[PDB]
Amino acid sequence: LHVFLVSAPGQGNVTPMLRLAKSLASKGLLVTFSTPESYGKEMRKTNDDISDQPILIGEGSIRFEFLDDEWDELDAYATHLERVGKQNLPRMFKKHEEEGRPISCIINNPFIPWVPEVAESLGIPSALLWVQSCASFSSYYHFFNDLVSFPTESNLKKDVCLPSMPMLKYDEVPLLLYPIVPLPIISLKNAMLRQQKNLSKTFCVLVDTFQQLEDELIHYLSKLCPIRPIGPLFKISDADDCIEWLDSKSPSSVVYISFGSIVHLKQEQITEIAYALMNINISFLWVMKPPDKQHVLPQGFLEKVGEKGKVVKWSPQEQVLSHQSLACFVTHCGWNSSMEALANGIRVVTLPQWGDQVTNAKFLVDVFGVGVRLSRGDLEDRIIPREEIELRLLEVTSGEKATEMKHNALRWKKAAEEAVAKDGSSSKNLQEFVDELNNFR
Repeated sequence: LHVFLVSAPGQGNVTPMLRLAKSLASKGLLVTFSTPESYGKEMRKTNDDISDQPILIGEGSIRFEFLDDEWDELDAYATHLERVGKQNLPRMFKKHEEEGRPISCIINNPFIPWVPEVAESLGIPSALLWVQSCASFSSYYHFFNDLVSFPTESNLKKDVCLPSMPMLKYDEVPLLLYPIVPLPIISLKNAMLRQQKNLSKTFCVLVDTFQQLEDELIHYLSKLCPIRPIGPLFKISDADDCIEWLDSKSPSSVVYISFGSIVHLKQEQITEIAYALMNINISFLWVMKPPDKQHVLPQGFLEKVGEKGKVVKWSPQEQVLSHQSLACFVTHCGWNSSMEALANGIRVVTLPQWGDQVTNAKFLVDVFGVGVRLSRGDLEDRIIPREEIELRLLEVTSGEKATEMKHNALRWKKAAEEAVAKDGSSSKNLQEFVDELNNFR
């Protein structure tokens, strides 16, 4: 069968889709991957084996057919892209009809929510790849459908009681739904809400989580909405100095610090982390991506810290997280990174910034039981002073509850491995998706 996975541009939407693609191909399908060509050429330079002809995976194949951007020159770009996509996609699609390749399904992610309008037009089924938590999905669903009270301009600090979810404070709901947002991400709140509008065009929502993580909610949510938990995707389908340096340390001794490829902190926040690390003489591996302007450390930092500390510009993070030397993971709590902590059994120190990170942070600490809270996200707008950073790091590594949180972390590691086992929840869900596609045939 032929499925067509078009993703909005940008790292955090293209990579989760590719992971899905590689796994649908491994089950024999013919998976075409599309993205805006303006993002495609940059995809061509960084990675090879993508500028070419099909790539073979298992009994399946993956091809790339980048949507013609006609963009050579964000809210201006979102408009342009939608009109050009709605004009180009259908003949791209029929070129496969002419050539004997009738497309059996179209999968998008929520940051091109007009795609299912296309799929309805040309009679091709539409599926949605949701890359955030299921709490995040339920939040948007209950917001768009006005099913539960959320904070408003008139009551900005209101609490939110979603079903089969803990109470969320006003600043714990995903920030795209909070009323006071910058104009840049009004265009992101718009896309989310359009996707909830176009959910009625969509027959299946594939969620990058696993049943046991959000079990009671997925059972509630699935009666209203067609959710299939299929994650974590990074587990399903896949700096020597980093791992070499890590092998030299004792087990459960390195504080790992990484805020993913997008989050740049304020310099003042960087300075308080650095002095905290220095003050408590902990081992640490700190990823400081260079751009924004490039951070600077305290004078003599590298020297004073010594063999305990190591700052890198890039990390093999999936390899780093599985390493036994890690004592904990200071993280921005993006969903993929939160799952990566869970799957690998490592405690978190939550420093959420924007978006769903404030929701993931709450769940990491107060639901999943795998770490401590260091900040509350962008609406706090306070620099987390060194004293508190030192406090949480000792809490997460030697405090009264530190081995309790290690225990929860390992039980979630265990549960994540079962979801993707041959007979696990997520493997089954992805098979039944593939089944429904065949029974469309």
